[PDB]
This record gives sequence, structure tokens and C-alpha cells, in this order.
Amino acid sequence: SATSLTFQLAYLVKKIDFDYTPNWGRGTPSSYIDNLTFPKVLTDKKYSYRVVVNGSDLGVESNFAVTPSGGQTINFLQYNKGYGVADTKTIQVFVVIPDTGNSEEYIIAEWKKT
Amino acid sequence: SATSLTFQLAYLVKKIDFDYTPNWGRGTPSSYIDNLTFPKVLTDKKYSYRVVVNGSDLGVESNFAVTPSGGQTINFLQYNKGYGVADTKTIQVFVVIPDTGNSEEYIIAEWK
Ligand SMILES: [Br-]
Ligand SMILES: [Br-]
Ligand SMILES: [Br-]
Ligand SMILES: [Br-]
Ligand SMILES: [Br-]
Ligand SMILES: [Br-]
Ligand SMILES: [Br-]
Ligand SMILES: [Br-]
Ligand SMILES: [Br-]
Ligand SMILES: [Br-]
Ligand SMILES: [Br-]
Ligand SMILES: [Br-]
Ligand SMILES: [Br-]
Ligand SMILES: [Br-]
Ligand SMILES: [Br-]
Ligand SMILES: [Br-]
Repeated sequence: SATSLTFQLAYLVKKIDFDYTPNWGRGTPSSYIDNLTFPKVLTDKKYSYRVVVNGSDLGVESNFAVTPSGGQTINFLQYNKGYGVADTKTIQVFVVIPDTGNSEEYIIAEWKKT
Repeated sequence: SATSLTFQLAYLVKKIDFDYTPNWGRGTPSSYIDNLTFPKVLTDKKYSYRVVVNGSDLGVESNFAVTPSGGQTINFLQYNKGYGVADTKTIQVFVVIPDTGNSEEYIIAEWK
């Protein structure tokens, strides 16, 4: 549960401060999802992100600026040949741990319209 | 792993900001530990704390102010009959989740 994870993590690392609330930005036309912004990412190390659309792996990218406020915007145009993703498709985004051969990863956002 | 817990929690709750670094405050004489302060506790629920000294459960208490900075000091004198705890003893503190009949708790600090 949220509660168990919270206090197991708290006892282990003591302090953490993050905001991975998924902010989905739309393109032109607005039926395309062009990007995903997290207001306050962890920034201790160089995380990457894998993007998967309807089960299709679009690969891994890391060159997204972290703003002094802690925000980071993952631009799907960098994964999808210069286009965003139709909002009728399922988009999964995974945070990929560095120095791991892209093998350690965790789901961090999912777009699925309803 | 710390990393796995971090990202399982992030996906689930999205946003969190806490600091449970255990700051142990001493009494008079200074060989006594009188309290435990956390710099930024969660305040979404009315948490209480259960304290155990050398395996002896002193039970639960919750009457500890949260300051505007988010800090909270658990005063052991409220559990141990007006005295702190000799630093030669082990102190375990559990955070107890409200509305679970005191059955759901997690280790949150240990002095050994
Ligand atoms: Br939950
Ligand atoms: Br729009
Ligand atoms: Br990369
Ligand atoms: Br392109
Ligand atoms: Br291209
Ligand atoms: Br598409
Ligand atoms: Br996952
Ligand atoms: Br999500
Ligand atoms: Br929080
Ligand atoms: Br403090
Ligand atoms: Br209580
Ligand atoms: Br009292
Ligand atoms: Br008492
Ligand atoms: Br008493
Ligand atoms: Br004692
Ligand atoms: Br501890």
C-alpha cells in the first residue's frame, strides 16, 4: 500500500522530496500528446526514460533539461519521428536507472484515455 | 531496494516530501535521551508513536505538536514516567497508523 511503501522508504532513506504528478502536454492539433512534465524529479543521478506506445517500444532518451525548480519535460517528438502520439493510444513511460544496461526500470506514468 | 521503493511510491502517490532523519535530544544528565525529533513529518493523517525500551513496550502517545516547518518532537518523558532513557538502552519507535485499531505500524527510528 501507499502507506507501507511510504514508511518502509522513510525508515531506509530518511528524507525525500519529489513530484512525479504527470502533466500531459498537447500538440497541434490538440488530439496529439506531445510531452509529459514532472514538476520535481529526483536529480541525484542521470535518469533516462523509455516510452512505449500501444506496446511498441520507442526506446530510451535522457536529454531533457531539468529546470532549477526541479521540473523535467519528456518530449515525445524525440521518440516518435517528430510527431506527438494520438491521444487514443496508450502511452507508458518508464524511468530507467543508469549504469544498469537499461535493465532496471520502473513504470512512472501512463496515458490511457477514457 | 531503496530505488525500487522510491519509484513504486512515486508512481502510486505522485508527490511526497518528508524528513524522518532521527535527531536524538539529550537530557540532564546528558547520558539520558529525552526525545526524538523528525524535521518534516507527514501530516495527512493523525499519526501516533509507540515506544519500546530494551524490548519493554511503553505504549502509544500522540500529543506532540507539529511545528509550521513540519517538525515534530516525540518526548520520551511522556512515556517513561517523567524520565528520559539511559543511552545504554535500545529505543525503538514505531509510527502507528490511525483508524486501524492500532494494529498497523512501522519502525520509524531506532537508538542502539
Ligand atoms: Br494504496
Ligand atoms: Br490542448
Ligand atoms: Br539515454
Ligand atoms: Br524526427
Ligand atoms: Br525521423
Ligand atoms: Br502515434
Ligand atoms: Br514497473
Ligand atoms: Br499515471
Ligand atoms: Br508530503
Ligand atoms: Br529537526
Ligand atoms: Br495516542
Ligand atoms: Br503525559
Ligand atoms: Br509515562
Ligand atoms: Br506516571
Ligand atoms: Br530508562
Ligand atoms: Br533510525
